[PDB]
Amino acid sequence: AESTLGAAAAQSGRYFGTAIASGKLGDSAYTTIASREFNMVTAENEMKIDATEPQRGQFNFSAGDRVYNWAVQNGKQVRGHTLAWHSAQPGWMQSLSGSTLRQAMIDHINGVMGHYKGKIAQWDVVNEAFSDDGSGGRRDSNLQRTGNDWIEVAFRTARAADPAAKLCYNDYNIENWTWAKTQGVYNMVRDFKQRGVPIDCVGFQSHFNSGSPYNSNFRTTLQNFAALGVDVAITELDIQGASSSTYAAVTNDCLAVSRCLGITVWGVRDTDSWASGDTPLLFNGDGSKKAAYTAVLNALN
Ligand SMILES: O[C@@H]1[C@@H](O)[C@H](O[C@@H]2CO[C@@H](O)[C@H](O)[C@H]2O)OC[C@H]1O
Ligand SMILES: O[C@@H]1[C@@H](O)[C@H](O[C@@H]2CO[C@@H](O)[C@H](O)[C@H]2O)OC[C@H]1O
Repeated sequence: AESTLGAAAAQSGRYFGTAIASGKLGDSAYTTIASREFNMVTAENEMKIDATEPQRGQFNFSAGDRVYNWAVQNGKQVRGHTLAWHSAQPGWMQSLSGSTLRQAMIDHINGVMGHYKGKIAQWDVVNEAFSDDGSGGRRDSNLQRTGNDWIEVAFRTARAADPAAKLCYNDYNIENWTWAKTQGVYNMVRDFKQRGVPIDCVGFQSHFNSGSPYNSNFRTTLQNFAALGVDVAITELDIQGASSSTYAAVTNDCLAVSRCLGITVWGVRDTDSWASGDTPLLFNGDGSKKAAYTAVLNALN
């Protein structure tokens, strides 16, 4: 097996995943495809900071749990997304700084991971901490203003919180090997690995489009981060115009790297994409397969 994306990836030790939006689970066409094709689920919004801790010190896991439970009941594993981020913060957290803010970061990591303890295959512990200004440096958030070690502390906290889970750093525009952002992250992870900061994996969101095109040095990137001693994962894949060439290229990149755990596409049908107008996923609004679907399946087989 062979007939579906997740099974085919499973033949070679990997997964094929999707993002799930709880708001679409009452649509049987959505859940039929989702349930059938994928063996990994990420929650598109329901584990973001403002969804799990909207009030200081009180957690809310309902929408979270509805996605966690749907995935488990239909035989998939789960990726957690995401524990520490500059964006999607509640106002209470947005208002803090320095060590108060750092302490809220640690408490947030512990509350959320504690709730799903032992039930999450991978966690995006830190998401999108690097600038888009071409410098290669960190972003200038409230989190950075507590001190440069915030990322390190995030990972150490997360490790204590749930020893069972792989810990990922996750970002976008880090797929092109020659670009400054990529090299900034590569440099950071290498520093971490030299000093024993517990980072298990790196997540390449892999949003390909006109402002950040696919480039065949994606393979080089994956290989290079792998040699540092971490797993790599494609976490939010989508491709503007869904060319079959390019969907097969990305897939074979992952299949060439043995520390590449798997592929997640960011949505089930074109109509469920953050960029629906770009029709960048593997199923049409109909529910019918697109041409890229077959190319991904052949590469997997
Ligand atoms: O932000 C990043 C872009 O700056 C990067 O741009 C590519 C770099 O090399 C150029 O010769 C390519 O044409 C250009 O598209 O691509 C990735 C993106 O994340
Ligand atoms: O929940 C949705 C997010 O998953 C989505 O995230 C997108 C990821 O790529 C970024 O470059 C896009 O700008 C970003 O929007 O965004 C919409 C949100 O509802």
